[PDB]
Amino acid sequence: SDLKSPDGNFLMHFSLEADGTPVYKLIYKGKDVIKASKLGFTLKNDNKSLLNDFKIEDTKTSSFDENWKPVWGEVSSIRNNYNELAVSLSQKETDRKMIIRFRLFDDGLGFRYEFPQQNNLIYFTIKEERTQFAMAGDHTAYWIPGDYDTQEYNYSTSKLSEIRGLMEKAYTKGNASQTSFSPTGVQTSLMMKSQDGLYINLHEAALINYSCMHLNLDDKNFVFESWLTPDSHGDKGKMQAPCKTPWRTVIVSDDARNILASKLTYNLNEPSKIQETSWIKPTKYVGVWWEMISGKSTWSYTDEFPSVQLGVTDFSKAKPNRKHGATTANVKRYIDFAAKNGFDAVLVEGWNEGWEDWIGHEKDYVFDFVTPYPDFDIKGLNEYAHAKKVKLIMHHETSGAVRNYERHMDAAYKLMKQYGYDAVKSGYVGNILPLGETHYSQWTNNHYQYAIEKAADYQIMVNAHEAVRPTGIARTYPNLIGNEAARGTEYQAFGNDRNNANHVTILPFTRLIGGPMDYTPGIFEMDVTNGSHVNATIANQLALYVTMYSPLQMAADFPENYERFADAFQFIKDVAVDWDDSRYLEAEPGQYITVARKAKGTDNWFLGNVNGETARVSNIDLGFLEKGKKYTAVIYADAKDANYKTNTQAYTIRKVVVTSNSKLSQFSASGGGYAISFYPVA
Amino acid sequence: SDLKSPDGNFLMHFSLEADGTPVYKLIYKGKDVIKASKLGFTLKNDNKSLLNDFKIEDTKTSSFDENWKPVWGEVSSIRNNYNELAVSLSQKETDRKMIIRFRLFDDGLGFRYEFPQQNNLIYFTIKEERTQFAMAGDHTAYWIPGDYDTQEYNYSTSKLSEIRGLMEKAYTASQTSFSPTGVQTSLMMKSQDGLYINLHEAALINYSCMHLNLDDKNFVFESWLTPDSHGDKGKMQAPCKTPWRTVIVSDDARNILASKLTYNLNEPSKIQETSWIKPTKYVGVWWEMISGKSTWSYTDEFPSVQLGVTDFSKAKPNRKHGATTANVKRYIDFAAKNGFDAVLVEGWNEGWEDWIGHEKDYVFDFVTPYPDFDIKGLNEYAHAKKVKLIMHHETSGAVRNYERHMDAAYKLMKQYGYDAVKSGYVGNILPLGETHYSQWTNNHYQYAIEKAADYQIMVNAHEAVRPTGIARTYPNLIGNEAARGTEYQAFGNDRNNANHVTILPFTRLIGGPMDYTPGIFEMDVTNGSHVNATIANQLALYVTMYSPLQMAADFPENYERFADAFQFIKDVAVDWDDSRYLEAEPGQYITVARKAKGTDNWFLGNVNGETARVSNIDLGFLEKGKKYTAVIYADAKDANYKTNTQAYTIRKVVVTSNSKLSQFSASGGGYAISFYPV
Ligand SMILES: OC[C@H]1O[C@H](O)[C@H](O)[C@@H](O)[C@@H]1O
Ligand SMILES: OC[C@H]1O[C@H](O)[C@H](O)[C@@H](O)[C@@H]1O
Ligand SMILES: [Ca+2]
Ligand SMILES: [Ca+2]
Repeated sequence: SDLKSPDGNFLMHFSLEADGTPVYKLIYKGKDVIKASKLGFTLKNDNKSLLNDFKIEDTKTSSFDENWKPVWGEVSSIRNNYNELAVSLSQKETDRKMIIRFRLFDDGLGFRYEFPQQNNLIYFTIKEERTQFAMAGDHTAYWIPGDYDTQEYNYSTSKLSEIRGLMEKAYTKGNASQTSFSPTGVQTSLMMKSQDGLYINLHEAALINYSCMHLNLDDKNFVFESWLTPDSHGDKGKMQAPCKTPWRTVIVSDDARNILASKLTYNLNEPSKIQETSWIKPTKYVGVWWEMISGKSTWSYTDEFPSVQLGVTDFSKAKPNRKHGATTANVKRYIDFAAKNGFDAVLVEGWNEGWEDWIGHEKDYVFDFVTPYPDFDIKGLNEYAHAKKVKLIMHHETSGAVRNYERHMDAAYKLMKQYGYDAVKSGYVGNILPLGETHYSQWTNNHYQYAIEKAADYQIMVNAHEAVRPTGIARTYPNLIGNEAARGTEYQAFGNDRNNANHVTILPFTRLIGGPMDYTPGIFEMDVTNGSHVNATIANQLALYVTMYSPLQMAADFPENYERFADAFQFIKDVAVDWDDSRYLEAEPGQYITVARKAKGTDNWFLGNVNGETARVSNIDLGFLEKGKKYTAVIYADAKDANYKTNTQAYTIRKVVVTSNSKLSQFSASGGGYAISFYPVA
Repeated sequence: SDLKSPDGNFLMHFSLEADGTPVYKLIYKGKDVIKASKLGFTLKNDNKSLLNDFKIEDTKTSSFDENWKPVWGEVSSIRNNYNELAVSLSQKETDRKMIIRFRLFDDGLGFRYEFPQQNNLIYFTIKEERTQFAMAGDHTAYWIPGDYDTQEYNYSTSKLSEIRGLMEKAYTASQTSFSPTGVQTSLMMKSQDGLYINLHEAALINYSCMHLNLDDKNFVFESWLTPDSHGDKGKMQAPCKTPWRTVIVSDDARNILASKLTYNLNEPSKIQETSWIKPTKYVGVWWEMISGKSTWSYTDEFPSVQLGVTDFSKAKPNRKHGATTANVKRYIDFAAKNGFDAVLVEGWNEGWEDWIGHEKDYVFDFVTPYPDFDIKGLNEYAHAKKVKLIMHHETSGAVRNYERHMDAAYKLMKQYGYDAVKSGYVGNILPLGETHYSQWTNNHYQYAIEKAADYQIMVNAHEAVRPTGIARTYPNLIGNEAARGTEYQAFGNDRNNANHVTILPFTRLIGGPMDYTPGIFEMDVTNGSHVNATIANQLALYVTMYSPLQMAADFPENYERFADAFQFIKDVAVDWDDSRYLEAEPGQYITVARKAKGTDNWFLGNVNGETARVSNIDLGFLEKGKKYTAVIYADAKDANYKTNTQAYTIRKVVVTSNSKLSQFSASGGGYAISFYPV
């Protein structure tokens, strides 16, 4: 009945109500974090469902404590240490079996349901999951609207009781694809902060063969309930026993830093299924990208036609619109910039026929993922890159046409291998075809998984924009080196409200739980070609290489902008992308994050701070340094009058020798931050 | 504005109503066959649509007369001869362009719509096509219920005015009807004054399958296309065009069956080298399962199976399994002994335990044999006897699952020397809400055929959309079922009406051959169902149900028992330099003689409906001044599809082009004749 974390700080009580409803409760340092919360499912075409009338048939406890080494990560080694309670239930009248498995870590709780092979539950359909998380009160939440098709929203900070009233404002419209569901519906990872100072995160782990979980708030009693994503037919999981749900996670601490530090989500995913992983490479890149995003260049080659039909349109005879970004000459310039500056790769978007019709047409045969435009020399460019020790990153926008991508996928991945591409950035902009499907159903989640597994067979890394938000599956498939799956830097170029200045102080407490984000930091020119204003300072942009953890790190700006601020650019050149250790020094969701990281295979550290709406002086504890050593520190900081709105390019650079006993104090501006390199003195 | 067939028997008048609605009319030998009929479309999210307010902006006429050689067919050479009127319309207010292209042949009319590249119509969605066929009167029709998911119905013969009343009875895994007066195409009719009229379509590509909805007050049919999973009836992008709509008409029913208009309206072959495409006579491990004797499944030990998890090597064999090495070898031996090309095997691969009723995604992998099926040995044994196996790919409606496995499956075929596959789509197309005949699913069938062609594989697709002549363009599509086949003779209920095979050639076969699986000699099968035919009927089907792919569906035992009758099945060819329909009346009888390709040999079959009848035929198709040995395989005088199915006679006689034959055919009976030069 009762389960504890290994350190004893968590207690989880499992019971049955009089009517056989399974309920759990969670206590942290003697305080309620999850009050009495019901568990189970409403099934389609089933009067009784799996909501009640259970009896406990068996319970089993055990303990686990091992370490494992990630391929890439924030630390060289991760501890997986929990106590487990497995409750075997049996329903009266139907005699159907459901197991509820709980794991309690020093970071909090994971639980899932399991259906063993049995006689009276075989094929079934989940109409709604009925998993609750009853809150102790009217917490502050850091939240985005519940949506079946996009996560690309600015966060709101409010009380639970205020979500309803804010929902209309927070639910910004005119995304390529978006579908809300409730006036009090929110996505996960959801971050909260109680009245009395607990940090509480609700999420899930190992989202496989199952629909993405959102949460619906009952704002009278402060109870969240699992709200899964409907497929094209309205169903919320076509199941076959033996089978099991993803884990539901409640990560909790009285120290916000421990939320960020937690590996609980990854610990609840299966160990790596990739045996030899040396082909998987953390990457720093530039690309022909922001040019199109910020309105200077096009993905398209020609404007001559009302629409294009691949295999019918003859691109070699079309009039070039002369705006195309992905020309041989332009791609060479980025390759030269990358090779000069120690970057691993160059993304190119708009390389392939079809871009004329990429957005908003609900077009099936939109791309073939193989045919270059006439002005992009695929063979020449990949030879030139390889001779300078650089690779191109393949881009496979699907524009929502999932079958079309599946049918081209093997030829596309083979083209990659033929030219020495080893990573692909995929996308899913637009409604999923055929219309009525959603981005995060069981069905579409299966496609993202299938793309990842097939890529693994080719030794290809995947970075998937507009896919379902991650849930720790990179442990199992470390070739998943990124997703977007949240509001990235691209929105800083899309006008409207761009990104809130404190955006990057929330993403780590929400979106980053489950896996890294391809955020595309490093903007130095904030007033871009199409008039949009990037809401950040240069030093904020440098800090992101540490504060937005990822094995895949873009420097998104143009070569000429980096040339203009070459001194600041040094930090982007110096910073690592993979780490033997990470130490969160300060963190408060929506306000600030400060973190230092030790570059893998070295004694070097890199630190960043990102700061929200309120300018703030931080006092930096340098005790993470090694004792007895002196380090050359270079501090890239906001000038005292820097500001994300009106003074974005004002920064200072200074060098100072420090030890583990040195204290540092630094002003960060509004939407600002700072970055620091530390190299031992020789 | 006016168009005529090359022979002058057809006149087609195109006009616009006062309000700009485009209308057509068709006249055959001075008699109205299509009265004034509207054309155009209702578009989704479009107030004006494409119904009216057109003006004729241009017209263009031309003529075409060429011959082409089919890879396989009823004749060695086919004439494509038509006059064309292309009417270029322009809508007021919108300025949108729509071309209506008409081709008028001696056999009747084809027309389609085309949208040229234009600035004010690019991406659009068809909510309903509004193509009409206004009838001259209350014709007799030979029809099946309109359905988005199956065509596996018995035909009904009735007046147009009686369809409504009969529809409850005619609508008796996956089926969805749509109207009390909805019917499928090809739809066959006969007017009270004796005209035979067929409505159908050709070149169903990148478009939704057309049904017809009858207004039974004014006798007007109107295109009713198949909705996709989102309810839509065509996601279109200009430049684009519809399939052709066809009105095949003659005062002689035999000309309907002879017509090649359907194929003539499809693009010429896109397969350059075609010698790998081989008309095929086959047997198979098949009827055993369909007639309740054997299973597709290997084990009954488990409530359900999960491929890659269930260990079939350790499961208890149910021993009912049809597709064992030993059983397959029996059929291989039988085929090689009897000069058959191939053996179909169903149930060879893991997953059959859950094939039906579960709406299961990962249902098959199309590659993993059961433990009792030695794939390598069996294909070597077959090839050593100069026989091939035919691959079976039931998808159970899980289309994405088939698409994902399709390259590896086609490679496995190539690896073991399979060159033909029988595919299936039993059950609801996944995800639920999709239909079998939507634009979306039709795309998949086409994709499977074009991909097969890249691998030099032939396709025979059960439960696919019914054909529309696409085999001219992709002649590796050597069959579909896509209608009620012989399997229904084993499923109890009403089985197949005795006159079924006298209607299919006037309906289903327009557009492409059917894998009907004839040749049943034992009509009272293991599960108690009664096949409604005589033996001589079954022999005639090798000629009267035209197909490059011909099964002898019964068990080897049963053929051995009636070895004398079996000789016809062994002798008959499967590809033809000429065909002559000698007698034909829909729902009553069909008699046809075909000249085996490359030879001076002929084969004739008659099939006969509910009413016993004496057939009286002239053998003047034979070459003049030569003598032939004829063997006539016929019903005994007391044969009967219900109570005396195995009573047949065999008689030999020398004939010439001046010989006449008179031959009794029983109820649900028929006769078959071989003709070899002296
Ligand atoms: O593929 C075109 C674009 O699609 C999406 O908004 C991606 O997030 C973006 O990074 C990419 O450039
Ligand atoms: O694949 C299983 C069965 O499916 C369908 O009913 C077919 O038409 C039949 O020939 C086949 O045996
Ligand atoms: Ca995006
Ligand atoms: Ca069938």
